[PDB]
Amino acid sequence: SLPPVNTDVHDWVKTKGAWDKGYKGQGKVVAVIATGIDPAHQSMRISDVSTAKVKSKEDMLARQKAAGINYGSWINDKVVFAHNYVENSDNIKENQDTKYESHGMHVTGIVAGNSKEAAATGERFLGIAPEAQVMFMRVFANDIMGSAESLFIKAIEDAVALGADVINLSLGTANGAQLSGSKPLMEAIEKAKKAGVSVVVAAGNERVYGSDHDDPLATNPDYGLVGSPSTGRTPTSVAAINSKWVIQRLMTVKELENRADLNHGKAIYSESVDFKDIKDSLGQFAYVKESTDAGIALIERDPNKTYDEMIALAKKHGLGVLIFNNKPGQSNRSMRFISHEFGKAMSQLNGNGTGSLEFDSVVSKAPSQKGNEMNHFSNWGLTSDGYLKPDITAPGGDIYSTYNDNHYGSQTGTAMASPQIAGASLLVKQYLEKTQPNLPKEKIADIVKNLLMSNAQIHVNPETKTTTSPRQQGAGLLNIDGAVTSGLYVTGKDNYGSISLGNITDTMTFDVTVHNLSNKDKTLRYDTELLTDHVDPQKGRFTLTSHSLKTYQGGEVTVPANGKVTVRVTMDVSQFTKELTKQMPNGYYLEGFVRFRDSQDDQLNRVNIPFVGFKGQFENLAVAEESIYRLKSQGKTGFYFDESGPKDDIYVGKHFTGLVTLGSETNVSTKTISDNGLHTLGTFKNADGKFILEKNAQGNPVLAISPNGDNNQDFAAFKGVFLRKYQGLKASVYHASDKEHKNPLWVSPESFKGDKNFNSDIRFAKSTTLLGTAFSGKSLTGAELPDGHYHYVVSYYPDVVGAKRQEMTFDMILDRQKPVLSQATFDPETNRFKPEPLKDRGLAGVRKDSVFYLERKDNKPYTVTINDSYKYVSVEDNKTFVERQADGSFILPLDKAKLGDFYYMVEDFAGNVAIAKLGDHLPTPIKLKLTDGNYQTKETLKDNLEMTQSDTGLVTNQAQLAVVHRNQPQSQLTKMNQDFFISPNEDGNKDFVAFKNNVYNDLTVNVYAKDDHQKQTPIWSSQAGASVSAIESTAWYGITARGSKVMPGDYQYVVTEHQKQYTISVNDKKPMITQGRFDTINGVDHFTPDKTLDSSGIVREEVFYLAKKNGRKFDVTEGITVSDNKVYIPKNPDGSYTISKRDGVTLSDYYYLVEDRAGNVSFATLRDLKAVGKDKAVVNFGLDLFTYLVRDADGKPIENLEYYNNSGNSLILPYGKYTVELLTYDTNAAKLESDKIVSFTLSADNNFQQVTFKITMLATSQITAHFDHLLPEGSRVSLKTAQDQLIPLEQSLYVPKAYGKTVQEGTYEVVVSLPKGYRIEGNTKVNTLPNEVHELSLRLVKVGDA
Ligand SMILES: [Ca+2]
Ligand SMILES: [Ca+2]
Ligand SMILES: [Ca+2]
Repeated sequence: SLPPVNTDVHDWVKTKGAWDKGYKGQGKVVAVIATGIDPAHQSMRISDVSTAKVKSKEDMLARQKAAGINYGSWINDKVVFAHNYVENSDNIKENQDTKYESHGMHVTGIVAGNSKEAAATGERFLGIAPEAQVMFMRVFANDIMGSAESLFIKAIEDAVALGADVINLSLGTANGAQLSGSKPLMEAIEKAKKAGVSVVVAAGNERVYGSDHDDPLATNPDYGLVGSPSTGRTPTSVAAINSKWVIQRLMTVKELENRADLNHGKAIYSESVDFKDIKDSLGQFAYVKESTDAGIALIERDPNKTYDEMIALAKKHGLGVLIFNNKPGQSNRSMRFISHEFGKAMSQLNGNGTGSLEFDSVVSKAPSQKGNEMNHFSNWGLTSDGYLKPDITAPGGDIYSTYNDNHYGSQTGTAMASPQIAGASLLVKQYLEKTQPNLPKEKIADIVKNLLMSNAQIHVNPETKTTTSPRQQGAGLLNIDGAVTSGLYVTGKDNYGSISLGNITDTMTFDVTVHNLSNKDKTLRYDTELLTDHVDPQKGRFTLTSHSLKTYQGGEVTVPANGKVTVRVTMDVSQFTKELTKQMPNGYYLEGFVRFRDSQDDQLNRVNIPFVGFKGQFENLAVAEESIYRLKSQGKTGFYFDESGPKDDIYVGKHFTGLVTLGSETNVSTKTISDNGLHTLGTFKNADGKFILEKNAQGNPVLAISPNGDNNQDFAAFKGVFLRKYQGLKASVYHASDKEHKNPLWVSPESFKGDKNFNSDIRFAKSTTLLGTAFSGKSLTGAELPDGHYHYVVSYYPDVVGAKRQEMTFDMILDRQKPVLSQATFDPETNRFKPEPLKDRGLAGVRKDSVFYLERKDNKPYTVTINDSYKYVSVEDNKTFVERQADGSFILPLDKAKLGDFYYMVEDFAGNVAIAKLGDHLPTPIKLKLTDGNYQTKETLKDNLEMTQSDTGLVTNQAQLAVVHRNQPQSQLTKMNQDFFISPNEDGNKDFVAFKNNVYNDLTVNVYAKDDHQKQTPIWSSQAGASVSAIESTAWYGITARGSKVMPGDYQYVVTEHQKQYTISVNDKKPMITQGRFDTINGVDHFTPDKTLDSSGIVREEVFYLAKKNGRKFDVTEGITVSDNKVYIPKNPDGSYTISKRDGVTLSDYYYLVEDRAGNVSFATLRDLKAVGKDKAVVNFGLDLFTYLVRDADGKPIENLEYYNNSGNSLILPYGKYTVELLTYDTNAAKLESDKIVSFTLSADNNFQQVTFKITMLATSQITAHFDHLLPEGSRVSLKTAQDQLIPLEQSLYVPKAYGKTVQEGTYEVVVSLPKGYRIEGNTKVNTLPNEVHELSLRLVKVGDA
């Protein structure tokens, strides 16, 4: 009578086994944290509310009051609680086939669907736990805060507090660590486990390292991408397998209805990125078979001719393009007029004649072409710190579940596999509460997981016929019946359902424990299967399939009733070492399963445990791919490097480990107003515009910089292809002579951490540039390091405790000296210009010499290029080069230009350019003197000041900041006799403080913080040779000696029997523009801005409109300067500005500009300020060094939010008393210092309120205690906090002598308690630094009583 239950998944995962025992999920609650839900769906129902946890709306209201939750609502007997956490509302339904799509709804159907009504297959669809209640937390990623981790934490805490049994979380970041995830998220998950809550999370959908590019290289075995928080020990990580059955629109051939091997005449068909089958049919067609692709079309796929040329041929001959595969048994290809592909076997019988064809509109069941195969995108292990994740597998590919408005659809992902496990966890919890009632809250989540893992069914790849890797499937495929029928689970030393062995040498030895929850003894027979990765011998890449090595018999073991037994598994793996070390030279995985079964019958008591070890040193595998310079000299190739283009082309957008720098062209006719962007260090532009890694006379490349301020090769920064997650990355400089790298001359002020360049899709980068590692040729004290041979060293660590520090050394030259131009000969007979043989002044060496003249185009020797897309202006010399002859001479074309109009240019490998204009020394070869015309030089700031007695002597820069154009505006020097405030942002306006009929000697400029009254320690000081003539030597740009920007605040700038002290405030906070007022007098509009110490004071106001010219809001004029098309409006005597109508100017074209005392500029559209009514007020909320709720005078939250000047943190409100409550903020990166609740009153007198939440920023560090020898049995290592708390440290998995943790920045002490007879020698104290790794080397010293 009632429709049949679809069992496509249920027969596979064995759900009936628990359902028959009475475990359907009644009395349980599942919290689904997802995108959206339709709580009205026919599936969202329970059979009996008498046995349910939340019996009514009143029961939930009581739960809310007791939990302190004054939001969210009960919806029905199934959806007992819902809230939208992003928007803070009860708008829980999404997307209000694509029309009804809802990820969250799909997910909810899988765990707890309970439809009474039949879907399109004629079957009703049920979830794993159909009688369970649902809690729905609507949380998702948004532009304002991408992670939304803080909202997911609050949702987790709510679910636990309101009474959930299981939580299904889709949140995730690839390559998760087990022991170093975010502190508030890991704490929230740990409080859930303590409450008896199972936390179920998808593994992710990124496959392995390089999945969007190619298979990983056999030399790079750390390719795991399993995501965080699933990589946490507490959550259950879920991998996905493809369903054996698919429900979709198929293709029917009624004559082939008698073929049960061909799904009774129904076929699966595929299309490319563009779908055009709608234009062909909806819901009969005669087809015709073709044998040749030469002169509906039924055709066999051709390996020679493309899909395009097969389709085109069918159009020319006459209906449709039904392409059938040439490979038997193969799934349909992605093909990338109407066309579609389908199976070979299906068309071997379609091919036999001519007849019927019909594309069905309604979905139908079909066996999957890729069924019982691990999903291609399912995330593999290991964990970034080397633990075995994921934990288990469940069907996630082609899952048919609930969509909006009683609809249904198919979706693929670990996100569909996750609710299978969430549902199963509800049934196992219900089973343990009945059968093990004394098992406490705090222990139940670990046992639910252990039963599901041990009773899981081990997958065998149906193609290779080999056991799927534990790193891909985990413990195996979900078996619900086994987890509720057997009373058995398997554990290792750690008390977990899987074993992570650490490093392997010649032997694998581990202890396996079987637990019996039943009243009778069980005799099990066991064997262990050993596997490794299969490598393609032709490509030297991992195939991501396994190789079975050996099966070891273990014999029989008896597991006592209500008890446990422990066995030892020993395996000598040395016999395989030679063969496998050849294939995988940097080490390889040794993994598999210990399989237990009943000694009497094969079918009963099938329980198992996955294990994984690494043969080698997992902790010391390369973090960064070898440099492009080193790869090129060995003839090797990088994983992501594009080898196309000319020989040795290293275009900077390519993906490699190397050094980058900024280029700036040298012009001869005008000044350079723009740089050329970044380029690869050691590469130079050829005649075709391509950057080539050029060689010196010795055939080696040269890495050299010229830090002289001309913006051409001034610095060198690290760029890397990261193979593994890294931490504590920094750059350091040494003398080339300092081979041991003992005396650092300069260290990057900051340290870095980040992800491996996994490149799962186009959004994930294949390489990372770290501009923070830039070396500009200055020491730690900011002194100029002299020209010479240095070593630029990039050091970093893997995310594995005990790993050795890794480093990449680059030989680098500092050379600030232009090459030598002296003499040349010129032969009037042949026009031969012969310069003196090439010589460089410095160590870099001359790379190229050239000759050019200036081509006059449009009566100018230069070209002004206007890039409207970036609103940028470029100016370039029209350089026309003369060919260099084999003997190094040049034949000057005198018809093109006169002898005196030729330039001779010499450039070194460091970026130093010498240019001589032939003709500066002009009135058979005639001798000709050459000198550089100083064309390449550091720009100099306009100094047209005269210092009078009244002046303080303090100088600064001034520049008009742009609204439209992106060119660096003209800046000039100005006096600072008032408003001693600076904005160190290098925009040309008040960026620094400097000192200018007198004479000064021993000039000494020093800067000290506010409280340094005794002048004890300067933060910055001037460099040896400071003069009143050169303002650069005394200019302080709001930085430390190490080059870091000083924090906002006041400072002592003191010039030195004379000592001139001056207090300078630093602030780059943009001014906050208020709405002002608008009035219409005699038809003409009027704008009256609001009248305004602390650097927020306004020094100048502007009102203007941007007059559009030549399709742009900016103009370029020949001095060459770039300007905005600003038409100014004068201030009226009362204080207003007349916004008089102009023939083509609107209010959105008008602006109000303000400059503060610090030189920070803000501007706003007049139409934006006008959006606030004459009666309304504005409030702004911010953090100073998130989600908020505003309530009216009554206490009712505000509705119909009105946003001011395009800010989601600025609200337009009527007058009245209000309250603001800070609800969430990232507790991981920030700490709140002020009140969460703020009262503010908006009125006519106070029509603009600023409300700030004072926050302190948080940083992390890594501490590792590394010992001499292994610590004796009984030793405890912990870290002592400044607040007297002890953090227990555990022996690292890969480095047993090391103990470490990722901690918040602060002071710590390594505490060690040893048995009698030992002492620890060495420092235990550490003052940790941001993103830094602190290694503590300690000695275990034997001791005796005196
Ligand atoms: Ca330079
Ligand atoms: Ca040089
Ligand atoms: Ca500035």
